[PDB]
This record gives sequence, structure tokens and C-alpha cells, in this order.
Amino acid sequence: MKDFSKDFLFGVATASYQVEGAYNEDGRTMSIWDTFSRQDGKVYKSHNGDVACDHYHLYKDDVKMMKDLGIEAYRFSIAWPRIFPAKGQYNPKGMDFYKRLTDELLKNDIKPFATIYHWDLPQWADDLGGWLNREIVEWYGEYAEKLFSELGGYIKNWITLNEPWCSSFLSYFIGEHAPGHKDLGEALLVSHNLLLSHGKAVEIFRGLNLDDSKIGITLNLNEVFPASDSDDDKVAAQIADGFQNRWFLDPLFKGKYPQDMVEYFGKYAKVDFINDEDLKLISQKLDFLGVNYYTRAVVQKGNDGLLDAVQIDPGNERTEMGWEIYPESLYNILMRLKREYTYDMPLYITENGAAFNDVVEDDGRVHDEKRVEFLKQHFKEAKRFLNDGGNLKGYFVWSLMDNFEWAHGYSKRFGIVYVDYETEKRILKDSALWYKDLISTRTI
Ligand code: NA
Ligand code: NA
Ligand code: NA
Ligand code: NA
Repeated sequence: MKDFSKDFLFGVATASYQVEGAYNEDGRTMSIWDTFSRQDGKVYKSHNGDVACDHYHLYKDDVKMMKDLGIEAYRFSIAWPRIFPAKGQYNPKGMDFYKRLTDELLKNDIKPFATIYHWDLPQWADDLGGWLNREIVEWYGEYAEKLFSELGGYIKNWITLNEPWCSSFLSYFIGEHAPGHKDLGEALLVSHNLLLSHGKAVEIFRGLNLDDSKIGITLNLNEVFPASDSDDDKVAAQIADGFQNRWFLDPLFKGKYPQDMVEYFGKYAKVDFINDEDLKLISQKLDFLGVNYYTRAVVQKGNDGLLDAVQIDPGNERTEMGWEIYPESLYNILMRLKREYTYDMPLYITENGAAFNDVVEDDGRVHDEKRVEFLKQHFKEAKRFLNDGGNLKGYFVWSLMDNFEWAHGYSKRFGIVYVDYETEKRILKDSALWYKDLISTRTI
């Protein structure tokens, strides 16, 4: 008796700038993250993705390695600067990489899940205003249309955006991510144009009416807990919950922004970008929702720079990201989606994983037993979601390999495969051998 059906998709995930390297090869021009990584201090130790895992050149080895683990699906992102290295200038050599990547995946019985935008905005777009310029909806739409036309016969599962909360608030309000602005109003406008650009891609995708092809979006979601039962900490929790989750779930699945947060933000910045026609485009019916889950947040009243809510450390074990290990929130979020937002729509966990201080032993092994226990605990919550009626179609572990972890550089290792960057050698961690066995047995 299987806990994961034979139809269930055990997968792994990467992103273009985090793994590909070859940053100026075959016509690729800079993205906002190439630029950001060269701004003094914006990436830890001045790391960048010039070479990364060199997946652009080693992809056939990497696909073979995934075949040998039993991987059934592979979530990757397509680099906009490879496809349109300048405004209105298509680059066939960039497309060619994703066609030969896709061909290798299909020959190895691996189902491709393609993320259209995973933060590597072309620099030419940002120089015109980027996500602050409403015309990006058209530039993104033409970019998406080109991918559907050239790849839609071979890629059948499409994700418009990865984690728009990061591309908006983390990039334009907190400023940790490219382009690194620090203005709440800009972040709110960016979040709207991201969602509107998502709606343009869905509209284009529906018009093409490709056989057996599905489209969705990926959101990073948490569960917010008040530090105490006080009314003040409950209000702080509502703010944090709207900031992370409801600000994107409500427009996508209810067709409106959460009104409490519209009022809250409106005390501090402009919210005049809201209108009915935009929200109708944003709330188009999707085929699935991809969920990125890593941790919960415990919040108390206060204001330390961001909004009127301060996250605290509750004192439990954390990963090397400083993120609390809290698997139960994976079930709570998935059930919350089923009850309040997505109903019986298919759901995918498009990222879950952990960063630990991995070391290669004298015999060539990586005994990452903390990551094994992390993945076991979270797959058990996915199993419990399926047992309680949830429509979970797949689970993509982040990540296939250690890679460039954005503002942390290479200092944080998420992979089930260890990468020695000096030699680009791949080393299977014990978590990879455990995942191979889980795929074979499908019971946990
Ligand atoms: Na790269
Ligand atoms: Na750099
Ligand atoms: Na991706
Ligand atoms: Na939908």
C-alpha cells in the first residue's frame, strides 16, 4: 500500500542563475543579479553566478545523475537574458540550450517543469524601470509567448513566476535582493505588475490552447504565530500574514487584495494601482499552484524597520539559514489552501529543503543526516496531507545540488548533491541516497 501513488511526482528543483554559469556565453547579457552581485557588499564575499555549478555545460551529466536517482520531474527556470539579450532581439542560441536540455530530460523519462521568471530580469529591462514600469507586462508577455511557441510541444508544465514576494518586498522594500531598493510604495507597485504580468502570460497561454499543457504560479508561503495571546501580537500576526501570504493569495484566488492590508499599507504608501480590470487578469483560473515552504514566523508587536510586526526566535532548532525547522506548518498551509483558496485544484510543493554545514569525509561521503531527518519530517506531513484528502501532485526538493544562494553567495548549501566548486565535481549526499530509496519504495 503506497503512501505516494505511482502517479505522484518526486522531483528536484534549480534556478537558472543559481546553477547555470556561462553567464556571458552564447549571447547572454547581464541580469539584475549579475549587476547586483558586482555592487560592493550586496552579495556575501562578492560571490556571483559567473560559473556557479557550470550546469550550462554539464547538463547531460546532471540529467544522467537525476535518472540514476529515479527522479520523475525536474523544475528549472529559463533565463530571460538568454532568450532576449536586448529589447526585441530574440537569441536562437539561448533557446537552443533549453531545447537540448528538454530533449535530454524527455529521453531520460523526466518530466520538465519550467519556471518562466526566477528573478534574472534582463538589465535592459531594469534600465527602463523594470517591474516599476507597467510596460513590462508586454515585455514579459512576449517573452512568455516565445517560450510557449518554441517549447510548448515538449514542456507541458509551466510556472509564470517564482516567489513574487521576494521580487517585490524583499527586492524593493527590504532591499536584500536585486535591484535592492528600499521603498514600500515601489514594492507594492512591483507586486502588482508582477501579478499582472502573470495574468498576461496565462491569457496568452490559454489562447494558444496547447494539448495537455498546464500553467500555474509558485508562491513562498509561511504560517504566522503570535508570540503571545495578546490582541497586540494577534494584530502583528495579521500584518505578517497579509505581508507574506494574503497579499498574493487573495488577488490570485479571490480577485481582490486583502482589504485590511490595503488600508494598512495605505497609511504609509500609495495603493492607487488597484483596479477591477487588472484584478480580473490576475485572478484567471490556473491549472495548479506551486507552494514553496521552508519555515514559520513567530511575531510580536513592535516596529523595527519594516511593518508593525517583529519576528522573534522561539528557541528551537534552526537550519544554517537561521530558519526554524517546523514541519507541521507544511501541512497547515496546504490544508489552509484547500479550505480557503484552492479547493480541489492540484497543488505542488515546488520547493522544500534545508541548508546545513556539509563536509566531505575522507572516504568521499557526505553524511548530511540533518537534511535526511529534515526531508523525512516534511515528506511525512505531505503524506498526511494526501491521507486527509489533499490534492498534492508532486514534491520538488530544493535543491538538486548546492548552488548560488543569492545574497548569501555559495556559503549556504541546499543540495542533495554536493558540489566542489573548484573542480565542479558532484558528490551524492546521504540525502540523495535516501531520496532514491523513497522514490523506489514510495512509503514513509
Ligand atoms: Na549562473
Ligand atoms: Na561579484
Ligand atoms: Na525554478
Ligand atoms: Na486559479
